Amino acid sequence: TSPVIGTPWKKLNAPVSEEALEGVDKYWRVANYLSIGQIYLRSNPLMKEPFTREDVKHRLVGHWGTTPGLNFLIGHINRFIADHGQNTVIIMGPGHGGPAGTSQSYLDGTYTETFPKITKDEAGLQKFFRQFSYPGGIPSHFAPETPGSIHEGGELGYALSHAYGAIMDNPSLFVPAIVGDGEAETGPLATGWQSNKLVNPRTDGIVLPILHLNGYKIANPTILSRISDEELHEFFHGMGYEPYEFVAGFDDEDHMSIHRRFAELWETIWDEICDIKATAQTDNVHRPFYPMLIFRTPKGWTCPKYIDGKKTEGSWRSHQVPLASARDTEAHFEVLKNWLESYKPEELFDANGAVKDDVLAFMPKGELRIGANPNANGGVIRNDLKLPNLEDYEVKEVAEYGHGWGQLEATRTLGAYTRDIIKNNPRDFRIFGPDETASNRLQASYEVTNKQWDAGYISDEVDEHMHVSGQVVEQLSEHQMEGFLEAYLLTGRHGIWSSYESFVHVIDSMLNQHAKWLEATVREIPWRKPIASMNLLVSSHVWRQDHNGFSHQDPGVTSVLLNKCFHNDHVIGIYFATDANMLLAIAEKCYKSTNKINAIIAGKQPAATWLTLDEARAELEKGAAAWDWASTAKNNDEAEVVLAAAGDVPTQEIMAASDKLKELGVKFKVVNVADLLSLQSAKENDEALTDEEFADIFTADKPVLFAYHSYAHDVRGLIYDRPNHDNFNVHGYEEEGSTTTPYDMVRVNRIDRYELTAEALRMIDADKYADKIDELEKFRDEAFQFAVDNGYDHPDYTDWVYSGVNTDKKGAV
Amino acid sequence: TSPVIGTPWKKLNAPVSEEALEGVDKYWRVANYLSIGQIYLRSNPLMKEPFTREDVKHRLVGHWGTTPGLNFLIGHINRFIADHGQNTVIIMGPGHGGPAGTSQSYLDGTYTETFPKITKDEAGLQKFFRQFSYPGGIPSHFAPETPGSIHEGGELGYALSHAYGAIMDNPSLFVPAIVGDGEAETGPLATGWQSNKLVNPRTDGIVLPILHLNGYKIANPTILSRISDEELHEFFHGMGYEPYEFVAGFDDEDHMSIHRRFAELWETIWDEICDIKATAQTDNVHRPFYPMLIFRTPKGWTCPKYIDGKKTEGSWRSHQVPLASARDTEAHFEVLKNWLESYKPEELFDANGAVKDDVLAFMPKGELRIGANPNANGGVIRNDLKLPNLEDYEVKEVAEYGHGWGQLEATRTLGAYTRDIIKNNPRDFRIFGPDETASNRLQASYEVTNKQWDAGYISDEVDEHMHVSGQVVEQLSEHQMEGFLEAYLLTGRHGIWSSYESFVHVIDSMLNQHAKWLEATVREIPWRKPIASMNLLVSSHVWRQDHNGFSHQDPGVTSVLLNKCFHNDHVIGIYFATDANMLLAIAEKCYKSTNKINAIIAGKQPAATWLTLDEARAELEKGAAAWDWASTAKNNDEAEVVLAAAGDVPTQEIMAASDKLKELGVKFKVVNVADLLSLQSAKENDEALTDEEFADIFTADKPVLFAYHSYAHDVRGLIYDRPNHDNFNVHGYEEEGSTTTPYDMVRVNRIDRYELTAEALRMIDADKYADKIDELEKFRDEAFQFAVDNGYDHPDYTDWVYSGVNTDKKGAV
Ligand SMILES: Cc1ncc(C[n+]2csc(CCOP(=O)(O)OP(=O)(O)O)c2C)c(N)n1
Ligand SMILES: Cc1ncc(C[n+]2csc(CCOP(=O)(O)OP(=O)(O)O)c2C)c(N)n1
Ligand SMILES: [Ca+2]
Ligand SMILES: [Ca+2]
Repeated sequence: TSPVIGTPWKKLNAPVSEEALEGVDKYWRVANYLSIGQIYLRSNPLMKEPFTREDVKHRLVGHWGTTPGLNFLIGHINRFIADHGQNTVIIMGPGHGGPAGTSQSYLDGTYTETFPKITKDEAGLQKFFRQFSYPGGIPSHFAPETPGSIHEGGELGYALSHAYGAIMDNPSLFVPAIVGDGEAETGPLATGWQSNKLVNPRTDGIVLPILHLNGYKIANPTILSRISDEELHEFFHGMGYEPYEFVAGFDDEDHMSIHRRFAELWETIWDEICDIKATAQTDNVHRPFYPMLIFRTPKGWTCPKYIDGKKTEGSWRSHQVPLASARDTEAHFEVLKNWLESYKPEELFDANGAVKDDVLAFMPKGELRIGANPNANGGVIRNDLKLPNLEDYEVKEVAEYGHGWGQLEATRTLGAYTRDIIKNNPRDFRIFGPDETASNRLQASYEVTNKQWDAGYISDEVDEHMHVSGQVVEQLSEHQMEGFLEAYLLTGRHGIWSSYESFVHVIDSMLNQHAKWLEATVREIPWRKPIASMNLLVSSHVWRQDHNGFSHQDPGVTSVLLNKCFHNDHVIGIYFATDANMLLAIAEKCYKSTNKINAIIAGKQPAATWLTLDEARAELEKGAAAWDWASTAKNNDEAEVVLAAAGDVPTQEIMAASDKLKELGVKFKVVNVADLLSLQSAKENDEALTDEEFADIFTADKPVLFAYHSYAHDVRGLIYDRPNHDNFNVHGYEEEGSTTTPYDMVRVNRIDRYELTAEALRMIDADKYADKIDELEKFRDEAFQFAVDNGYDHPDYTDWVYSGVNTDKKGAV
Repeated sequence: TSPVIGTPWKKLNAPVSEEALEGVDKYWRVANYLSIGQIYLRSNPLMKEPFTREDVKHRLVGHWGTTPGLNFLIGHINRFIADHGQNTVIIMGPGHGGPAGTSQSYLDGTYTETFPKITKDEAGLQKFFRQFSYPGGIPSHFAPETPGSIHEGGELGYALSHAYGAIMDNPSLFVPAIVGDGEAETGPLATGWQSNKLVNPRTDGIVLPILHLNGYKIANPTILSRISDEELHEFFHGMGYEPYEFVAGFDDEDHMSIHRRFAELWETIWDEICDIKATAQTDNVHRPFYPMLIFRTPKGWTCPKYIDGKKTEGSWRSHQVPLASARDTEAHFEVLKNWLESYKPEELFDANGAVKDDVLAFMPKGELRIGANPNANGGVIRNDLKLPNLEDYEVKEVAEYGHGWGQLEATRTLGAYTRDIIKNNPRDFRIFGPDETASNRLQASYEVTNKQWDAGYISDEVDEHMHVSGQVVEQLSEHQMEGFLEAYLLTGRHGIWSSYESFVHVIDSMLNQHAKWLEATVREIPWRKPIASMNLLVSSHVWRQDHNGFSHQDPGVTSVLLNKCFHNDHVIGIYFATDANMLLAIAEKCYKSTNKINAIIAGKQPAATWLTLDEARAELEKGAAAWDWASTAKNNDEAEVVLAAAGDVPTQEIMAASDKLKELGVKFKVVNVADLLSLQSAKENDEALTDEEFADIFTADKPVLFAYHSYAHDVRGLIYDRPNHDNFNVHGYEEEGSTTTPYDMVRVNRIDRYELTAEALRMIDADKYADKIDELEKFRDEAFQFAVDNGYDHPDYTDWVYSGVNTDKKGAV
């Protein structure tokens, strides 16, 4: 569970010292100066004579606008951390403000501790300034390469769901979440404000949202800066906050005076947080109004007010570079030089180029430093889950009654296994669900915990399995669920979420950002220790969207995830739970894994169980397997066709086609694929099947009928250099279906058992089996018309039980 | 331009008549009866003796919970439309309340007009009940197959961006937008409330958001129903609404009394809307507080209160079916029978099984009916745009200086063309951007229009090109931009939006829903006429994300769009603008198209122009072409290698590699691909290249080096059955890059000009070209060291001009 760090939720009980605040102003001055140097300066970081256009970067890249306001907040937050001993992680929503977070880490000393070549002297500063957004150097954003970051803020919107995930089961943590006012325009951010109804102030930490109301985005004003101030406070109050508002920088108020006003507001806010935390030790059943700060300052604060007659400070024009180039003209260079001198760096750095002791005496120390706090590198907190014995959850009936036994709903087995994970690991594992945890059948967890709910309660007739603290959280928002789990992982904990397959797409771009975080981490950030994997049960899938139809039919998250499988990063798993025992084999592997996104595609509908647990774990190891017990062919050379499947429903249809083919005396081999990436080119992926193993499973030269859960294009793109790839006939989802029967869903996508029997026969010998093909094609129409006449499927389809099941016996019928 | 329909914004000036209200209660009762019949009954719709379990559907599919609340609001909306002659489209947020939208259309008489077999008598009604969510019947949701729908509501979240897009430039239209309280938990819905700062009450219509606060989602209460009522009102007021609340159904109040209170509230709300509209004719520069309605009623309203001892009315338990089976026991069947009787259908239908005249005398007639209004079938409003002459925008320099001339920023040309489309079609065409309109270089439109902004103004030094009415809209939300445009198309108008390439994935699931909407329509909804296409400029793309790095590098919308290319639907366009002339060629074609989603991938960075407009149109017709002026091989059999490209940057790299291969004496053919689906299997796609045309462009047997803009997996899966596909060496984006130089971006993805020259030589004869290959690989290293050392790219990379340009002539370089 999360460490208790420092002395949490302690009041100052004294005014902030004049000396601490002179410190904060020096910090702000040197952070701004560092921030400008990074964007503008390729050499001569301290402007030693002569300081010339020659010292300016050729391509100016970086964002000034947000930066001075981030520097101001971070200096004040550092002062606060130090005075109070407060366990603090920031979330920099405007992550394009990267130079604010690298400057922080440089100033707190974690930069040089982590990057020993970047030294606390003039030569380290020259390197520091040059490498920023520079080839061979470091990103423009508050990237994973920077100590103190758990949130890059490149794709906007996710600041609040990450802040709130972070504080979950983390009662000593405080998260100042800085939210851009443009970012507050996004849908994910807008809903993220409401997270305060889903945390508990005794058993979780505290989020202080800070709206960075600097009044502009790239080329527009922001909605929230331009509505009435009274509508702005009502909005936040309506969302369960106590809004406080600070305005500064719009007139000639001297900076010390601003710091004094701000530190005093900050302490009042903090007193209120401390009251909330103390009350919560006694009463954590009535939701408080949590403070939030409206921080209203001019965008680009402290840069030149006007440049070439254009308003710059306090404008969208300051967004990127306020001085657009300083290499082109003498006069532009001069504006740059005067801007950098305005911070009076000769008072901030010693003759050696180190920042002075009196600039940083106010800073926190040790693990309370923003860049050093372990919650910002949660891999160092994460330990292996204590897992229950996998064998305890096995579907034992395959071993007793045969392959293909039963009508289990597979995800219930993951339900029972996860419940015992939670029991063994209280406070370290969460489930999230956009109002679908019971619908995906994970509700066995309610035997040991509850849905966490901190809005009103009204009656034991409707409020079941909810309590103000619990390890399951639901809100109808894929953004919140994904974001909450991401940050729970990044702070060193574990969990799973589930979603209807088609709506996983709502968060494709979040999956992309988390994959890229992981890709960068495993490639070049070895100090950022492995975090637990983001595990996503993809269920209520395409083939069985019973109550819903066409808009709910989209298994293409497979396609999106394939765009993050390069370079042997291994940060993606794509799995098809063939049945419940395969689902156990996949879950155990994913729950042990670290630094991945695992999509575990599994059916919640009644279905056959194909494999014993031992057989599933053996299959999963390579990722695909022949099923000798299912094949009529004695070896590869004798197979007339390969019947291959990935997905619980494709496997069902392939299995049923295999019984029909057996009846016709066909010789064939059955293959099952459970890990999509086992099929990937062996030269791109050093964990995939070797060309030799692949040819052994699929044959060097027989026709391969492959029934795929998602879009056929996935498999086609993947196997393009594999032996025998030209003999693959890949069937998959084809954008057909509606509100219908199970048979009809497979029929209209050409993947039903009958069509599969026909296809195999056409691939073997079309003229010879022409009458058999024609009669299967007619039966497809007879079975559809049966569904239309009757409202349920043909008994040939529903009553089929694989020939492998002992239907002579007890409870096998 | 939108039709002015009826007599808009008129007050009643009298109480609603007791008679109109008895009609509303009857509508409510018979719509409830029709909704239950659809969910539960396969025959005997009027419960004629004997009425038994045999009349009940074997599989109960559908959603009751939201439905009686929808039916109530719709009866009352129907009374209001009749009484006022008000041009009205509803948005059904809880689109799973399909039975209400179908019930509505059956009642207003549109269903029988559109579906003549579904008659208004017993036999028609039996068919109506049976077909609902049933194999061979109609969907579970308010699908495009329903008259009156322009919003399915399958994936929740979009009710409000659609409502607001629908009213833009549509000053007589009124949109009651019904939003689920669960749906309001989603990111996209939460930011949609803010659209009231982006519309104008004189030049646009009026949305009335109606929060369907029934207290539950699937398995949970809802946040907004369980916070204090005082917070609920502050929240809506802080977002610029005047909130009004109605509560009913929680006690024994009789129904007529509920209807009287509601009609009175509705008229008061309406009078405030009429005042807002009348004031707006005089003062439209001060934003009003727009009414919204909080409609708080028990979920499942009017179903049995308890079933089997469980609370059902006023519970999440009523979400799907409140009575889970009505075939299993006599007792359950009996509950269904009593629930059906409780509406007294013996008073609602005549002996013929037609709904009686007194039930519906209060209803609206003609084009004002919810099902008949042309805004709910915008294709009948849409006319072709008046396009300016394409040749006016041509980059003429190619014709004068040669292929490869210049350093134009291609999207500026589209910007100029779009400016004059707006000028020629004022009030009929819009540009949307998530704060990226000027960034993607579409700003020439500000010469004929302005960004629409209805929040505060402060100063002409920051407020440029903004006006309270205008044809460009920006908010930093891809869900808002896509949603506004969708509904602007669905109501018969035109436009375009632009996005950074990587952040298109934010709205992948909106693209999916809209593509499924177009798929169902082109397949089987001939009466829903063609709407203009959803055109998306995808720019600031992966190869040139200069200010930004790795989070901004993801061209994978291509891969998402390929999952919607089946069945010859032709609802997807995927285009690569090779240069500004191809961009013109693509745009013209997109702007003329209907019933599509067009992705237009185009570069905003400085780049060569390859083609004349005539050549670009010619290539685009077929989608791919050989470039004979660029080839050294005289015909195919003499080609040593084919150099193929898709995308402006791949084309640039290929062309520079081709100048290098010329110098080495190599004989090669150069191919360009502008339309990705030109490559699709000719069995799947009847507009694709036939295999002959394909083999003729790509050769039947020579090596094919293909530089692709996006992920290589796309192209490989597409061409899996094409002749010569095994000889394709496809390079594309590979999840590498950071904040770095143009050359470094292509190098690290193995698609730079030097690596491509090397791959070409490896493919022809690795041993003969060993030295040259080795020299090319050393130079990739040297060109990167030069970027690290200097901060900009090697003059060999930077200074290259295609040998096809006449550099002798004065203005060519
Ligand atoms: C989802 C998403 N869309 C678009 C962008 C492009 N973008 C980068 S910065 C920015 C403006 C951000 O403004 P704000 O949230 O106000 O930050 P600030 O004024 O502090 O720099 C935009 C639109 C993005 N980064 N993320
Ligand atoms: C984006 C999205 N996620 C999940 C679902 C699954 N879903 C369908 S209905 C529903 C509950 C919605 O409740 P609400 O908006 O309160 O509608 P109502 O109570 O009026 O039936 C959910 C979660 C969905 N349709 N869309
Ligand atoms: Ca801002
Ligand atoms: Ca609801």
